[PDB]
Amino acid sequence: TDRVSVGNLRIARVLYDFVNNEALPGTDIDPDSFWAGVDKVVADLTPQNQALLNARDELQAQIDKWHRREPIDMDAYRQFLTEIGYLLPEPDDFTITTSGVDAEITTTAGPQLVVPVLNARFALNAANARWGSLYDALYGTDVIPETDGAEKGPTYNKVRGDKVIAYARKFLDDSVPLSSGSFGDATGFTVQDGQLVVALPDKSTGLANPGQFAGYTGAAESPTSVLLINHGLHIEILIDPESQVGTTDRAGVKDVILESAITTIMDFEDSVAAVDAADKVLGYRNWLGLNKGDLAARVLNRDRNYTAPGGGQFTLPGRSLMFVRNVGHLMTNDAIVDTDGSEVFEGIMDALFTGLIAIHGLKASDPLINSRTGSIYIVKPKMHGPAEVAFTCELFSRVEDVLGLPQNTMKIGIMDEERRTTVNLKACIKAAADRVVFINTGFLDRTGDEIHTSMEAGPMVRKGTMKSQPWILAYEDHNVDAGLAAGFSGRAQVGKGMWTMTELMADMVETKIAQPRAGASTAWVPSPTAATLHALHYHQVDVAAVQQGLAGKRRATIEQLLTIPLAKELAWAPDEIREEVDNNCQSILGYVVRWVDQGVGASKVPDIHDVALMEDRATLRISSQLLANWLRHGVITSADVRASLERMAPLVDRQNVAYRPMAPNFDDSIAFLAAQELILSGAQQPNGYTEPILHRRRREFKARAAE
Ligand SMILES: O=C(O)/C(O)=C/C(=O)c1cccc(O)c1
Ligand SMILES: [Mg+2]
Ligand code: NI
Repeated sequence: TDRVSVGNLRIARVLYDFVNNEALPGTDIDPDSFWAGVDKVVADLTPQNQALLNARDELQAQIDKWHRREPIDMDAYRQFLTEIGYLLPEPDDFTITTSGVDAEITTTAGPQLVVPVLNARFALNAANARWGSLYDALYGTDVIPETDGAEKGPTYNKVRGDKVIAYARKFLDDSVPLSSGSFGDATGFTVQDGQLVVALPDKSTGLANPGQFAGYTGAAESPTSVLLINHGLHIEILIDPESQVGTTDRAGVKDVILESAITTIMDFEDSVAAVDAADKVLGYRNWLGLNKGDLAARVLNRDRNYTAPGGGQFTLPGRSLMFVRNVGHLMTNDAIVDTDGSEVFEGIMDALFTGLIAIHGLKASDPLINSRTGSIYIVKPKMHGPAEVAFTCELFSRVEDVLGLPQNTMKIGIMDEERRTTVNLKACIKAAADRVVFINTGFLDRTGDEIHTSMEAGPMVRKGTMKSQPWILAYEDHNVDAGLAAGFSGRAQVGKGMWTMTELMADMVETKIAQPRAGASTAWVPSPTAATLHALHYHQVDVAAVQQGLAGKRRATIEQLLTIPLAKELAWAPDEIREEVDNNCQSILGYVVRWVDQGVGASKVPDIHDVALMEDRATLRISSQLLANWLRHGVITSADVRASLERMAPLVDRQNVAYRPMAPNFDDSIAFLAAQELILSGAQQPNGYTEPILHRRRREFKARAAE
């Protein structure tokens, strides 16, 4: 591969050209001194990046030996963990000082959307998911069940449409109540002397809380829409008797529009497959078009115009406020190598290049696309403990100097998704006291790190049992406590994890309310549709109140956090073990095959119960680590795993279209071998991470497809 020499670095030409021709134009940064900054940061910061990675292994190996050397004594285990410096002293109370953050993060509680940056349409829809149609969300999914009468089909079904309408009217009643009567019986809306007036058949009523009236469009005496607010989220009733739905409605309502994905995370990490310069350029380019505003497949929303209750004009943001998730400290990428052929740390690159690109979002498009307060929002995943957070800080300060940006311009969304972070979370937050804009429980990764850390102690409970183990319940509460106690209320997001069941929206609406009821001012959804249905929860839960009631609680002990999810003796019949194995192998195989063969890093994979699951590297990190733990402790044999992989593989072949089967020549299929390796090599991956194998096998496939 052809490279450009800058100092000690050899930069892949496609990446060199991309920065110079596309990313640097318009930033007033001088290209020669940008690259000089790249060279200088790489050389100054690569050693400690590597030292931190060595500390991980050195710590895991001590813990390994300790478990090998009989009901686990917690007091001894605490003190060993403290002594090897795993468990560090909790610092004294403090308050974060992160300033210049936008209202969508400091103040608004609402859904947060994660989307793979390499898919421009997905990324486009996600940036546009700030507003979404409630009707579409209910008509298109199973929130409205398809009992007799209400089935979707080729044409519009009015029995279903009616239930959609009745559902939305009750949401209005429950969110923006009338002084008397129900939106179900409304026949019209007008604005009289700056106040909302709803016409019932007998009388007429106003709002039980007139402050919930935020504006309108059209003439005040028969507006084209009425705009409400509740818990800081906007609700827009679209009024159009002319339209098909509008004609049938007792008040001519066409839709209820919900402000939904308040912020969106454009993902470079677990939900994309990017193994060289060609791949990273594609991601960087899409991130560039998002920040310049001209990304198009279909284009980015402009803000929305309203008339205030008094008759003046105002505007509301039409776009999700955009985070970008960089990769973490682990991997390297040959998009840059040095003189010796050593690859450059990929995370360092993401900070330089996603940060460079982000500057366009602070500046007028073609009107400022992203942060009006002047911040750049970078999620930093998969950090292990407070020193690794301080490293990320040091990297962002050095990249700011290279880019010419005020110090602390680059904010950090801290993932709490590694065990050494969990049990040191307070010190991890303090380590970023003036950059941190959220903490979030990345429970999937956190579950993979739970299995790997304690890989030597014994067999683990089944995957489906993890969700209710004491360590994770402690971890979710301990994350809220640490957030609230560092002054996150009004300052930074307290965020929880992802709903993976992409077609079970009835279930999501019924159960995911637990997250705001637990004091989380945001949580993760995988589609704009799911963002819309998840907004409902924030209208029913007063997260501000919930957080206020939780201040000063400390609800998890370090003992509970350290409670390893060991399986109790002989808990499983032959058929239950088989199901776990089979299921784990199916999901692994389904995800890996599109990863290695097509470069898709996030796939909907049905499971053994045919539930469609949105899989990314974290869910793969759980399934691979679990089977490696069962294999390590004799729960299954190597014959079982190879048998199960061979069994599930044709099933995966069948579920797939411009695609290459894995059966029957398993030993020919790079995708099959990668899958096999994740399991049989699983205990030897650093912290169970799946990237090392996925990258090598993706690069392996790319080379084969080119000969
Ligand atoms: O729990 C975590 O560790 C975490 O980071 C979650 C994800 O990245 C994610 C994104 C899309 C789909 C999915 O299933 C998971
Ligand atoms: Mg994660
Ligand atoms: Ni309320």
